[PDB]
Amino acid sequence: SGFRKMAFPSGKVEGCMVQVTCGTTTLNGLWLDDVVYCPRHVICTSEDMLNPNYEDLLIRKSNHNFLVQAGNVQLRVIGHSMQNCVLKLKVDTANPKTPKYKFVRIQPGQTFSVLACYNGSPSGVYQCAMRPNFTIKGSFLNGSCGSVGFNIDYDCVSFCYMHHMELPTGVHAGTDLEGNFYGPFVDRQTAQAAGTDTTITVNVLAWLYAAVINGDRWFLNRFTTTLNDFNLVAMKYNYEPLTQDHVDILGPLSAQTGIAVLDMCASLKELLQNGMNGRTILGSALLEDEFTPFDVVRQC
Amino acid sequence: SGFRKMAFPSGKVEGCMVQVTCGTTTLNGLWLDDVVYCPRHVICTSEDMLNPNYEDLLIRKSNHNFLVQAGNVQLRVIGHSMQNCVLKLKVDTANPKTPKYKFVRIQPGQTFSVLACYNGSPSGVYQCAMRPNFTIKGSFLNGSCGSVGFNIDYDCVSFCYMHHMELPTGVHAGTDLEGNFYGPFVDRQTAQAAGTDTTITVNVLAWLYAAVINGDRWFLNRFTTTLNDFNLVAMKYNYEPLTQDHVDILGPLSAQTGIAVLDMCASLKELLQNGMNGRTILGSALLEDEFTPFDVVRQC
Repeated sequence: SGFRKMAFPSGKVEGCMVQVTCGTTTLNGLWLDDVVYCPRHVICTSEDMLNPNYEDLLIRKSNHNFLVQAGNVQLRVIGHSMQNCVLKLKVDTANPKTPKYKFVRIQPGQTFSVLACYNGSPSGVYQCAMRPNFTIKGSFLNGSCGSVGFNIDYDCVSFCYMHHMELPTGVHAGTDLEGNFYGPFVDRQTAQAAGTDTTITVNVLAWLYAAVINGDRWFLNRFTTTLNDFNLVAMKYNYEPLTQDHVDILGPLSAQTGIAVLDMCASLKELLQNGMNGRTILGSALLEDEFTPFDVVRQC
Repeated sequence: SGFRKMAFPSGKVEGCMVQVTCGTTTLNGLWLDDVVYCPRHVICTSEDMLNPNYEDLLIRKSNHNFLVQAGNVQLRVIGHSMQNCVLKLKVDTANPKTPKYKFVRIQPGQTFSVLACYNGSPSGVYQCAMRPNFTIKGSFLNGSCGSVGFNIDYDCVSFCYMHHMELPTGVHAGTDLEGNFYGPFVDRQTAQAAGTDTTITVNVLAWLYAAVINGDRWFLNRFTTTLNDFNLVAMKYNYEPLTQDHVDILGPLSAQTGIAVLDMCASLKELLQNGMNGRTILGSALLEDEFTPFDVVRQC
Protein backbone atom coordinates (compact mmCIF):
# COMPACT_ATOMS: atom_id res chain seq x y z
CA SER A 1 0.00 0.00 0.00
CA GLY A 2 0.92 3.69 0.06
CA PHE A 3 2.13 5.93 2.86
CA ARG A 4 1.08 9.59 2.81
CA LYS A 5 2.87 12.60 4.30
CA MET A 6 0.26 13.74 6.83
CA ALA A 7 0.08 17.07 8.64
CA PHE A 8 -1.45 17.54 12.08
CA PRO A 9 -5.10 18.67 12.23
CA SER A 10 -4.96 22.45 12.08
CA GLY A 11 -8.16 23.46 13.88
CA LYS A 12 -6.54 24.56 17.13
CA VAL A 13 -4.22 26.89 15.20
CA GLU A 14 -6.78 28.27 12.73
CA GLY A 15 -8.57 30.08 15.56
CA CYS A 16 -5.38 31.96 16.43
CA MET A 17 -4.47 33.41 13.02
CA VAL A 18 -4.96 37.15 12.41
CA GLN A 19 -4.00 39.80 9.85
CA VAL A 20 -1.52 42.52 10.90
CA THR A 21 -1.09 45.61 8.72
CA CYS A 22 1.26 48.58 9.17
CA GLY A 23 0.75 50.95 6.25
CA THR A 24 1.29 49.08 2.99
CA THR A 25 2.77 45.98 4.69
CA THR A 26 0.40 43.14 5.61
CA LEU A 27 1.27 39.75 7.07
CA ASN A 28 0.03 37.05 9.45
CA GLY A 29 0.08 37.11 13.24
CA LEU A 30 -0.61 34.64 16.04
CA TRP A 31 -3.24 35.65 18.62
CA LEU A 32 -2.74 33.88 21.96
CA ASP A 33 -4.43 35.24 25.10
CA ASP A 34 -4.18 39.07 24.80
CA VAL A 35 -0.99 39.10 22.68
CA VAL A 36 -0.47 39.01 18.90
CA TYR A 37 2.92 37.68 17.77
CA CYS A 38 4.22 38.52 14.29
CA PRO A 39 7.50 39.16 12.44
CA ARG A 40 8.94 42.53 13.39
CA HIS A 41 9.59 43.56 9.77
CA VAL A 42 5.87 44.36 9.47
CA ILE A 43 7.02 47.85 10.51
CA CYS A 44 9.35 48.12 7.52
CA THR A 45 8.68 49.22 3.98
CA SER A 46 10.34 47.41 1.07
CA GLU A 47 13.04 50.11 1.03
CA ASP A 48 13.73 49.88 4.78
CA MET A 49 14.69 46.21 4.55
CA LEU A 50 18.31 46.73 3.45
CA ASN A 51 19.63 48.02 6.80
CA PRO A 52 16.70 48.56 9.19
CA ASN A 53 17.18 49.98 12.69
CA TYR A 54 14.20 48.19 14.18
CA GLU A 55 14.20 50.00 17.52
CA ASP A 56 14.22 53.44 15.91
CA LEU A 57 11.53 52.33 13.46
CA LEU A 58 9.40 50.93 16.28
CA ILE A 59 9.62 54.23 18.16
CA ARG A 60 8.01 56.19 15.33
CA LYS A 61 5.00 53.84 15.36
CA SER A 62 1.88 54.38 17.49
CA ASN A 63 -0.59 51.71 18.58
CA HIS A 64 -3.17 52.93 16.04
CA ASN A 65 -0.69 52.33 13.20
CA PHE A 66 -1.06 48.55 13.79
CA LEU A 67 -4.31 47.31 12.23
CA VAL A 68 -5.16 43.84 13.53
CA GLN A 69 -8.12 41.94 12.07
CA ALA A 70 -9.35 38.55 13.33
CA GLY A 71 -11.48 37.41 10.43
CA ASN A 72 -13.77 40.53 9.95
CA VAL A 73 -13.30 41.76 13.61
CA GLN A 74 -10.82 44.59 14.18
CA LEU A 75 -8.89 44.28 17.45
CA ARG A 76 -7.75 47.32 19.44
CA VAL A 77 -3.98 47.41 19.99
CA ILE A 78 -3.03 48.85 23.39
CA GLY A 79 0.72 48.20 23.46
CA HIS A 80 3.69 47.14 21.39
CA SER A 81 7.08 45.64 22.24
CA MET A 82 9.80 43.63 20.52
CA GLN A 83 11.38 40.35 21.64
CA ASN A 84 14.36 39.54 19.38
CA CYS A 85 12.89 39.36 15.84
CA VAL A 86 9.24 39.00 16.92
CA LEU A 87 6.88 41.90 17.50
CA LYS A 88 4.36 41.51 20.30
CA LEU A 89 1.15 43.52 19.99
CA LYS A 90 -0.89 43.97 23.15
CA VAL A 91 -4.64 43.80 22.55
CA ASP A 92 -7.60 44.59 24.84
CA THR A 93 -9.33 41.19 24.23
CA ALA A 94 -8.06 37.67 25.08
CA ASN A 95 -8.57 35.28 22.19
CA PRO A 96 -11.52 33.09 23.32
CA LYS A 97 -10.15 30.33 21.07
CA THR A 98 -6.69 30.24 22.67
CA PRO A 99 -5.72 26.52 22.84
CA LYS A 100 -3.45 24.94 25.38
CA TYR A 101 0.03 25.65 24.04
CA LYS A 102 3.78 25.75 24.54
CA PHE A 103 6.69 27.45 22.77
CA VAL A 104 9.49 25.01 21.84
CA ARG A 105 12.71 25.23 19.81
CA ILE A 106 13.21 22.20 17.58
CA GLN A 107 16.34 20.45 16.28
CA PRO A 108 17.46 20.13 12.64
CA GLY A 109 15.94 17.06 11.06
CA GLN A 110 12.71 17.21 13.08
CA THR A 111 9.32 17.65 11.43
CA PHE A 112 6.32 19.91 11.98
CA SER A 113 3.12 21.08 10.32
CA VAL A 114 2.71 24.53 8.80
CA LEU A 115 -0.61 26.37 8.49
CA ALA A 116 0.00 28.56 5.43
CA CYS A 117 -2.07 31.74 5.65
CA TYR A 118 -2.65 34.63 3.27
CA ASN A 119 -3.32 38.01 4.90
CA GLY A 120 -4.64 36.42 8.08
CA SER A 121 -6.87 33.69 6.65
CA PRO A 122 -5.81 30.02 6.66
CA SER A 123 -5.13 28.69 3.17
CA GLY A 124 -3.62 25.21 3.55
CA VAL A 125 -1.65 22.87 5.75
CA TYR A 126 1.43 20.76 4.98
CA GLN A 127 4.07 18.72 6.79
CA CYS A 128 7.75 19.55 6.48
CA ALA A 129 11.20 19.03 7.99
CA MET A 130 13.73 21.50 9.29
CA ARG A 131 16.67 20.95 6.98
CA PRO A 132 20.09 20.34 8.56
CA ASN A 133 21.05 23.84 7.31
CA PHE A 134 18.05 25.40 9.10
CA THR A 135 16.03 26.27 6.00
CA ILE A 136 12.51 25.20 5.02
CA LYS A 137 11.61 24.28 1.44
CA GLY A 138 8.41 25.56 -0.17
CA SER A 139 6.78 28.20 -2.33
CA PHE A 140 6.09 31.87 -1.53
CA LEU A 141 2.58 31.01 -0.32
CA ASN A 142 3.92 27.95 1.51
CA GLY A 143 6.10 30.26 3.59
CA SER A 144 3.91 33.36 3.74
CA CYS A 145 5.29 35.68 6.39
CA GLY A 146 3.99 35.04 9.87
CA SER A 147 2.58 31.58 9.24
CA VAL A 148 3.58 29.21 12.02
CA GLY A 149 4.81 25.66 12.42
CA PHE A 150 3.59 23.39 15.15
CA ASN A 151 3.24 19.89 16.50
CA ILE A 152 0.31 18.58 18.56
CA ASP A 153 0.99 16.39 21.62
CA TYR A 154 -2.28 15.02 23.04
CA ASP A 155 -4.10 18.23 24.00
CA CYS A 156 -1.31 20.81 23.63
CA VAL A 157 -0.12 22.77 20.59
CA SER A 158 3.68 23.06 20.55
CA PHE A 159 4.54 26.10 18.41
CA CYS A 160 8.07 25.79 17.06
CA TYR A 161 8.44 28.03 14.00
CA MET A 162 7.33 31.25 12.39
CA HIS A 163 8.16 32.08 8.76
CA HIS A 164 10.03 35.38 8.34
CA MET A 165 12.06 35.49 5.11
CA GLU A 166 12.50 33.95 1.69
CA LEU A 167 16.21 33.78 0.90
CA PRO A 168 17.37 34.77 -2.60
CA THR A 169 17.70 31.04 -3.33
CA GLY A 170 13.96 30.52 -2.88
CA VAL A 171 14.10 28.71 0.45
CA HIS A 172 12.56 29.98 3.69
CA ALA A 173 14.01 31.02 7.03
CA GLY A 174 12.30 31.81 10.29
CA THR A 175 12.38 31.94 14.04
CA ASP A 176 11.11 30.21 17.14
CA LEU A 177 8.21 31.95 18.90
CA GLU A 178 10.66 33.86 21.10
CA GLY A 179 12.09 35.56 18.03
CA ASN A 180 15.39 33.69 17.66
CA PHE A 181 16.26 32.67 14.11
CA TYR A 182 17.01 29.09 13.20
CA GLY A 183 20.39 29.12 11.51
CA PRO A 184 22.71 32.01 10.73
CA PHE A 185 20.06 34.28 9.23
CA VAL A 186 18.89 37.83 9.94
CA ASP A 187 15.77 39.78 8.95
CA ARG A 188 17.50 42.05 6.44
CA GLN A 189 17.86 42.14 2.64
CA THR A 190 21.39 40.78 2.43
CA ALA A 191 22.63 37.99 0.17
CA GLN A 192 22.65 35.39 2.98
CA ALA A 193 24.28 32.00 2.39
CA ALA A 194 22.96 28.79 3.89
CA GLY A 195 25.23 25.92 4.80
CA THR A 196 25.43 22.60 2.99
CA ASP A 197 22.04 20.87 2.95
CA THR A 198 22.55 17.20 3.82
CA THR A 199 20.06 14.31 3.71
CA ILE A 200 18.53 13.31 7.06
CA THR A 201 19.79 9.73 7.26
CA VAL A 202 17.74 8.52 10.22
CA ASN A 203 14.57 9.75 8.50
CA VAL A 204 15.41 7.87 5.29
CA LEU A 205 15.86 4.67 7.32
CA ALA A 206 12.52 5.28 9.06
CA TRP A 207 10.85 5.59 5.66
CA LEU A 208 12.49 2.38 4.41
CA TYR A 209 10.96 0.61 7.42
CA ALA A 210 7.58 2.14 6.51
CA ALA A 211 8.05 0.71 3.02
CA VAL A 212 8.68 -2.81 4.36
CA ILE A 213 5.62 -2.57 6.63
CA ASN A 214 3.55 -1.67 3.56
CA GLY A 215 4.88 -4.52 1.43
CA ASP A 216 7.87 -3.06 -0.43
CA ARG A 217 10.76 -5.51 0.00
CA TRP A 218 12.88 -5.58 -3.18
CA PHE A 219 15.65 -3.41 -1.66
CA LEU A 220 16.36 -5.80 1.23
CA ASN A 221 19.54 -7.86 0.98
CA ARG A 222 21.52 -10.44 2.92
CA PHE A 223 24.48 -8.10 3.43
CA THR A 224 25.79 -6.61 6.65
CA THR A 225 27.59 -3.42 7.64
CA THR A 226 29.17 -1.77 10.65
CA LEU A 227 28.19 1.74 11.71
CA ASN A 228 31.59 3.22 10.78
CA ASP A 229 31.60 1.52 7.38
CA PHE A 230 28.10 2.79 6.64
CA ASN A 231 29.04 6.35 7.63
CA LEU A 232 31.97 6.34 5.19
CA VAL A 233 29.52 5.75 2.34
CA ALA A 234 26.97 8.17 3.77
CA MET A 235 29.49 11.01 3.82
CA LYS A 236 30.29 10.47 0.14
CA TYR A 237 26.62 11.01 -0.78
CA ASN A 238 26.02 14.04 1.48
CA TYR A 239 24.10 12.03 4.08
CA GLU A 240 24.36 13.04 7.73
CA PRO A 241 26.36 10.69 9.98
CA LEU A 242 24.26 8.08 11.74
CA THR A 243 24.75 8.03 15.52
CA GLN A 244 24.06 5.35 18.11
CA ASP A 245 21.24 7.56 19.42
CA HIS A 246 19.70 7.40 15.95
CA VAL A 247 20.07 3.61 15.95
CA ASP A 248 18.30 3.51 19.32
CA ILE A 249 15.22 5.42 18.17
CA LEU A 250 14.80 3.07 15.19
CA GLY A 251 14.46 0.18 17.64
CA PRO A 252 10.65 -0.04 17.59
CA LEU A 253 10.66 -0.28 13.78
CA SER A 254 13.38 -2.93 13.84
CA ALA A 255 11.34 -4.92 16.36
CA GLN A 256 8.16 -4.75 14.28
CA THR A 257 9.80 -5.78 11.00
CA GLY A 258 12.50 -8.18 12.16
CA ILE A 259 15.16 -6.22 10.27
CA ALA A 260 18.11 -5.13 12.42
CA VAL A 261 18.99 -1.47 12.04
CA LEU A 262 22.46 -2.18 10.63
CA ASP A 263 20.86 -4.56 8.11
CA MET A 264 18.61 -1.74 6.89
CA CYS A 265 21.77 0.37 6.76
CA ALA A 266 23.30 -2.24 4.44
CA SER A 267 20.20 -1.93 2.24
CA LEU A 268 20.53 1.86 2.16
CA LYS A 269 24.23 1.60 1.28
CA GLU A 270 23.36 -0.49 -1.78
CA LEU A 271 20.65 1.97 -2.85
CA LEU A 272 23.08 4.89 -2.61
CA GLN A 273 25.79 3.08 -4.57
CA ASN A 274 23.60 1.54 -7.29
CA GLY A 275 20.43 3.63 -7.41
CA MET A 276 17.01 2.04 -7.80
CA ASN A 277 17.44 0.81 -11.41
CA GLY A 278 14.11 2.27 -12.50
CA ARG A 279 12.17 0.88 -9.53
CA THR A 280 10.24 2.79 -6.87
CA ILE A 281 9.69 2.67 -3.10
CA LEU A 282 6.26 3.70 -1.78
CA GLY A 283 5.63 5.23 -5.19
CA SER A 284 8.78 7.37 -5.12
CA ALA A 285 11.87 7.27 -7.34
CA LEU A 286 13.84 9.22 -4.72
CA LEU A 287 14.66 8.48 -1.09
CA GLU A 288 12.43 10.53 1.20
CA ASP A 289 13.67 12.15 4.39
CA GLU A 290 10.76 14.12 5.85
CA PHE A 291 9.43 11.31 8.07
CA THR A 292 11.03 10.91 11.50
CA PRO A 293 11.04 7.51 13.27
CA PHE A 294 8.29 8.86 15.54
CA ASP A 295 6.20 9.97 12.56
CA VAL A 296 6.37 6.47 11.04
CA VAL A 297 5.43 4.80 14.33
CA ARG A 298 2.43 7.11 14.81
CA GLN A 299 1.16 6.22 11.32
CA CYS A 300 2.10 2.52 11.20
CA SER B 1 11.59 27.35 -5.25
CA GLY B 2 9.48 24.39 -4.12
CA PHE B 3 5.77 23.69 -4.40
CA ARG B 4 4.11 21.71 -1.61
CA LYS B 5 1.01 19.51 -1.78
CA MET B 6 -1.27 21.39 0.63
CA ALA B 7 -4.48 20.15 2.23
CA PHE B 8 -7.36 22.40 3.24
CA PRO B 9 -7.46 23.59 6.87
CA SER B 10 -9.31 20.86 8.74
CA GLY B 11 -10.81 22.75 11.68
CA LYS B 12 -14.38 22.86 10.39
CA VAL B 13 -14.35 19.07 9.95
CA GLU B 14 -12.55 18.17 13.20
CA GLY B 15 -15.56 19.33 15.21
CA CYS B 16 -17.79 16.85 13.37
CA MET B 17 -15.82 13.62 13.88
CA VAL B 18 -17.15 11.01 16.32
CA GLN B 19 -16.53 7.38 17.28
CA VAL B 20 -19.22 4.79 16.45
CA THR B 21 -19.05 1.33 18.03
CA CYS B 22 -21.35 -1.67 17.52
CA GLY B 23 -20.03 -4.54 19.62
CA THR B 24 -16.41 -5.24 18.69
CA THR B 25 -16.49 -3.01 15.58
CA THR B 26 -15.41 0.63 15.96
CA LEU B 27 -15.03 3.25 13.25
CA ASN B 28 -15.44 6.97 12.52
CA GLY B 29 -18.67 8.87 11.93
CA LEU B 30 -19.63 12.36 10.81
CA TRP B 31 -21.89 14.37 13.15
CA LEU B 32 -23.87 17.06 11.31
CA ASP B 33 -26.93 18.62 12.96
CA ASP B 34 -28.69 15.73 14.78
CA VAL B 35 -27.45 12.97 12.44
CA VAL B 36 -24.32 10.79 12.53
CA TYR B 37 -23.24 9.37 9.16
CA CYS B 38 -20.97 6.32 9.03
CA PRO B 39 -20.28 3.23 6.89
CA ARG B 40 -23.06 0.69 7.28
CA HIS B 41 -20.65 -2.22 7.82
CA VAL B 42 -20.19 -1.02 11.41
CA ILE B 43 -23.06 -3.44 12.10
CA CYS B 44 -21.06 -6.38 10.73
CA THR B 45 -18.54 -8.63 12.41
CA SER B 46 -15.45 -9.76 10.51
CA GLU B 47 -17.25 -13.01 9.65
CA ASP B 48 -20.40 -11.26 8.38
CA MET B 49 -18.47 -9.37 5.70
CA LEU B 50 -18.41 -12.16 3.09
CA ASN B 51 -22.11 -11.98 2.14
CA PRO B 52 -23.92 -9.60 4.52
CA ASN B 53 -27.67 -9.00 4.32
CA TYR B 54 -27.51 -5.47 5.68
CA GLU B 55 -31.25 -4.97 6.10
CA ASP B 56 -31.67 -8.17 8.12
CA LEU B 57 -28.59 -7.29 10.18
CA LEU B 58 -29.89 -3.77 10.82
CA ILE B 59 -33.21 -5.16 12.06
CA ARG B 60 -31.57 -7.14 14.87
CA LYS B 61 -29.88 -3.97 16.16
CA SER B 62 -31.43 -1.63 18.74
CA ASN B 63 -30.56 2.03 19.27
CA HIS B 64 -28.63 1.20 22.46
CA ASN B 65 -26.34 -1.13 20.50
CA PHE B 66 -24.83 1.94 18.75
CA LEU B 67 -22.34 3.64 21.08
CA VAL B 68 -21.51 7.14 19.80
CA GLN B 69 -18.81 9.19 21.52
CA ALA B 70 -17.92 12.78 20.60
CA GLY B 71 -14.54 13.16 22.25
CA ASN B 72 -15.36 11.96 25.86
CA VAL B 73 -19.15 12.78 25.55
CA GLN B 74 -21.50 9.87 24.84
CA LEU B 75 -24.41 10.78 22.57
CA ARG B 76 -27.84 9.16 22.88
CA VAL B 77 -28.98 7.44 19.68
CA ILE B 78 -32.73 7.73 19.11
CA GLY B 79 -33.08 6.28 15.61
CA HIS B 80 -31.29 4.40 12.87
CA SER B 81 -31.79 4.13 9.12
CA MET B 82 -29.76 3.19 6.04
CA GLN B 83 -29.28 5.20 2.84
CA ASN B 84 -27.45 3.05 0.26
CA CYS B 85 -24.14 2.09 1.93
CA VAL B 86 -24.26 4.78 4.66
CA LEU B 87 -25.85 4.31 8.06
CA LYS B 88 -27.58 7.33 9.55
CA LEU B 89 -27.82 7.45 13.34
CA LYS B 90 -30.38 9.84 14.81
CA VAL B 91 -29.16 11.57 17.97
CA ASP B 92 -31.00 13.75 20.52
CA THR B 93 -28.45 16.64 20.30
CA ALA B 94 -27.56 18.83 17.28
CA ASN B 95 -23.82 19.22 16.91
CA PRO B 96 -23.15 22.82 18.08
CA LYS B 97 -20.07 22.83 15.83
CA THR B 98 -21.93 21.94 12.63
CA PRO B 99 -20.32 24.07 9.86
CA LYS B 100 -22.03 25.30 6.74
CA TYR B 101 -21.85 22.32 4.39
CA LYS B 102 -22.94 20.58 1.21
CA PHE B 103 -22.81 17.00 -0.08
CA VAL B 104 -21.23 16.75 -3.57
CA ARG B 105 -20.18 13.88 -5.85
CA ILE B 106 -16.82 14.53 -7.50
CA GLN B 107 -15.34 13.44 -10.85
CA PRO B 108 -12.31 11.19 -11.41
CA GLY B 109 -9.15 13.25 -11.48
CA GLN B 110 -10.38 15.86 -8.99
CA THR B 111 -8.66 16.45 -5.66
CA PHE B 112 -9.79 16.74 -2.05
CA SER B 113 -8.46 16.72 1.51
CA VAL B 114 -8.89 13.79 3.87
CA LEU B 115 -9.03 14.08 7.67
CA ALA B 116 -7.68 10.69 8.75
CA CYS B 117 -9.16 9.69 12.11
CA TYR B 118 -8.55 6.79 14.47
CA ASN B 119 -11.56 5.67 16.53
CA GLY B 120 -13.19 9.09 16.33
CA SER B 121 -10.21 11.36 17.01
CA PRO B 122 -8.51 13.32 14.21
CA SER B 123 -5.00 12.07 13.48
CA GLY B 124 -3.78 13.86 10.34
CA VAL B 125 -4.75 15.59 7.13
CA TYR B 126 -3.53 15.04 3.57
CA GLN B 127 -4.43 16.01 0.01
CA CYS B 128 -5.21 13.38 -2.61
CA ALA B 129 -6.79 12.75 -6.00
CA MET B 130 -9.58 10.43 -7.05
CA ARG B 131 -7.83 8.10 -9.45
CA PRO B 132 -9.42 7.57 -12.89
CA ASN B 133 -10.33 4.04 -11.69
CA PHE B 134 -12.14 5.46 -8.63
CA THR B 135 -9.64 4.30 -6.00
CA ILE B 136 -7.68 6.33 -3.45
CA LYS B 137 -4.05 5.55 -2.63
CA GLY B 138 -2.83 5.50 0.97
CA SER B 139 -2.10 3.41 4.04
CA PHE B 140 -4.54 1.68 6.41
CA LEU B 141 -4.54 4.70 8.74
CA ASN B 142 -4.72 7.05 5.73
CA GLY B 143 -8.02 5.43 4.78
CA SER B 144 -9.38 4.52 8.22
CA CYS B 145 -13.04 3.61 7.85
CA GLY B 146 -15.42 6.52 8.09
CA SER B 147 -12.87 9.28 7.57
CA VAL B 148 -14.16 11.82 5.08
CA GLY B 149 -12.87 13.82 2.14
CA PHE B 150 -13.80 17.41 1.57
CA ASN B 151 -13.07 20.69 -0.16
CA ILE B 152 -13.64 24.15 1.31
CA ASP B 153 -15.19 26.88 -0.86
CA TYR B 154 -15.14 30.24 0.96
CA ASP B 155 -17.30 29.49 4.02
CA CYS B 156 -18.78 26.10 3.07
CA VAL B 157 -17.43 22.57 3.55
CA SER B 158 -18.18 20.39 0.51
CA PHE B 159 -18.09 16.77 1.69
CA CYS B 160 -17.37 14.46 -1.24
CA TYR B 161 -16.02 11.16 0.08
CA MET B 162 -16.13 8.69 2.93
CA HIS B 163 -13.65 5.81 3.22
CA HIS B 164 -15.30 2.38 3.42
CA MET B 165 -12.99 -0.42 2.26
CA GLU B 166 -9.39 -1.37 1.61
CA LEU B 167 -9.25 -3.57 -1.48
CA PRO B 168 -7.01 -6.67 -1.41
CA THR B 169 -4.53 -4.67 -3.52
CA GLY B 170 -4.02 -2.16 -0.71
CA VAL B 171 -5.91 0.74 -2.28
CA HIS B 172 -9.04 2.35 -0.81
CA ALA B 173 -12.63 2.63 -2.00
CA GLY B 174 -15.49 4.65 -0.64
CA THR B 175 -18.73 6.48 -1.21
CA ASP B 176 -20.23 9.92 -1.52
CA LEU B 177 -22.12 11.14 1.56
CA GLU B 178 -25.37 9.72 0.16
CA GLY B 179 -23.89 6.23 0.31
CA ASN B 180 -23.16 5.61 -3.38
CA PHE B 181 -19.80 4.01 -4.10
CA TYR B 182 -17.31 5.60 -6.46
CA GLY B 183 -16.47 2.96 -9.03
CA PRO B 184 -17.69 -0.61 -9.35
CA PHE B 185 -17.16 -1.57 -5.72
CA VAL B 186 -19.39 -3.01 -3.01
CA ASP B 187 -19.04 -3.26 0.78
CA ARG B 188 -18.39 -7.00 0.88
CA GLN B 189 -15.30 -9.22 1.21
CA THR B 190 -15.00 -10.22 -2.44
CA ALA B 191 -11.88 -10.13 -4.58
CA GLN B 192 -12.89 -6.91 -6.38
CA ALA B 193 -10.93 -5.75 -9.42
CA ALA B 194 -10.32 -2.10 -10.20
CA GLY B 195 -9.99 -0.83 -13.75
CA THR B 196 -6.78 0.39 -15.36
CA ASP B 197 -5.30 3.29 -13.40
CA THR B 198 -4.23 5.99 -15.87
CA THR B 199 -2.24 9.18 -15.26
CA ILE B 200 -4.28 12.39 -14.99
CA THR B 201 -2.81 14.29 -17.94
CA VAL B 202 -4.34 17.71 -17.30
CA ASN B 203 -3.00 17.61 -13.73
CA VAL B 204 0.53 16.79 -14.92
CA LEU B 205 0.39 19.80 -17.28
CA ALA B 206 -0.83 22.01 -14.41
CA TRP B 207 2.15 20.88 -12.34
CA LEU B 208 4.58 21.58 -15.19
CA TYR B 209 3.21 25.14 -15.28
CA ALA B 210 3.75 25.37 -11.50
CA ALA B 211 7.35 24.29 -12.11
CA VAL B 212 7.93 27.05 -14.67
CA ILE B 213 6.41 29.65 -12.32
CA ASN B 214 8.86 28.51 -9.64
CA GLY B 215 11.90 28.66 -11.92
CA ASP B 216 12.22 25.16 -13.39
CA ARG B 217 12.64 25.56 -17.16
CA TRP B 218 14.99 22.87 -18.50
CA PHE B 219 12.14 20.76 -19.93
CA LEU B 220 10.83 23.52 -22.21
CA ASN B 221 11.57 23.15 -25.91
CA ARG B 222 10.94 24.91 -29.22
CA PHE B 223 8.81 22.05 -30.57
CA THR B 224 5.12 22.03 -31.39
CA THR B 225 2.35 19.44 -31.40
CA THR B 226 -1.30 19.07 -32.32
CA LEU B 227 -3.83 17.73 -29.84
CA ASN B 228 -4.38 14.48 -31.79
CA ASP B 229 -0.64 13.87 -32.16
CA PHE B 230 -0.10 14.42 -28.45
CA ASN B 231 -2.92 12.02 -27.53
CA LEU B 232 -1.35 9.26 -29.63
CA VAL B 233 1.76 9.44 -27.45
CA ALA B 234 -0.27 9.84 -24.27
CA MET B 235 -2.19 6.64 -24.92
CA LYS B 236 1.06 4.68 -25.31
CA TYR B 237 2.16 5.73 -21.80
CA ASN B 238 -1.20 5.14 -20.07
CA TYR B 239 -2.03 8.85 -19.89
CA GLU B 240 -5.67 9.93 -20.14
CA PRO B 241 -6.69 11.66 -23.39
CA LEU B 242 -6.47 15.44 -23.24
CA THR B 243 -9.70 17.18 -24.26
CA GLN B 244 -10.39 20.71 -25.46
CA ASP B 245 -12.16 21.34 -22.14
CA HIS B 246 -8.90 20.44 -20.40
CA VAL B 247 -7.02 22.83 -22.69
CA ASP B 248 -9.50 25.56 -21.76
CA ILE B 249 -9.01 25.25 -18.00
CA LEU B 250 -5.22 25.51 -18.41
CA GLY B 251 -5.74 28.93 -20.00
CA PRO B 252 -4.95 31.02 -16.90
CA LEU B 253 -1.63 29.21 -16.45
CA SER B 254 -0.77 29.64 -20.13
CA ALA B 255 -1.52 33.36 -19.83
CA GLN B 256 0.68 33.80 -16.75
CA THR B 257 3.69 31.95 -18.17
CA GLY B 258 3.50 32.80 -21.86
CA ILE B 259 3.64 29.12 -22.80
CA ALA B 260 0.78 27.97 -25.03
CA VAL B 261 -0.93 24.82 -23.82
CA LEU B 262 0.04 22.79 -26.88
CA ASP B 263 3.65 23.93 -26.40
CA MET B 264 3.61 22.53 -22.85
CA CYS B 265 2.10 19.39 -24.39
CA ALA B 266 5.14 19.18 -26.68
CA SER B 267 7.35 19.43 -23.58
CA LEU B 268 5.40 16.63 -21.88
CA LYS B 269 5.66 14.44 -24.99
CA GLU B 270 9.46 14.74 -24.88
CA LEU B 271 9.54 13.89 -21.17
CA LEU B 272 7.43 10.77 -21.73
CA GLN B 273 9.56 9.59 -24.65
CA ASN B 274 13.00 10.36 -23.19
CA GLY B 275 12.56 10.51 -19.42
CA MET B 276 14.27 13.14 -17.31
CA ASN B 277 17.87 11.88 -17.76
CA GLY B 278 18.59 12.04 -14.05
CA ARG B 279 17.13 15.53 -13.58
CA THR B 280 14.23 16.61 -11.37
CA ILE B 281 11.22 18.93 -11.54
CA LEU B 282 10.14 20.67 -8.33
CA GLY B 283 12.33 18.18 -6.49
CA SER B 284 10.64 15.14 -8.04
CA ALA B 285 12.05 12.46 -10.34
CA LEU B 286 8.51 11.48 -11.39
CA LEU B 287 5.71 13.45 -13.01
CA GLU B 288 3.10 14.39 -10.42
CA ASP B 289 -0.63 14.30 -11.11
CA GLU B 290 -2.39 15.21 -7.86
CA PHE B 291 -2.59 18.96 -8.53
CA THR B 292 -5.53 20.20 -10.61
CA PRO B 293 -5.27 23.43 -12.65
CA PHE B 294 -7.42 25.11 -9.99
CA ASP B 295 -5.13 23.87 -7.20
CA VAL B 296 -2.09 25.39 -8.92
CA VAL B 297 -3.83 28.72 -9.51
CA ARG B 298 -4.93 28.94 -5.85
CA GLN B 299 -1.32 28.39 -4.72
CA CYS B 300 0.53 30.36 -7.42
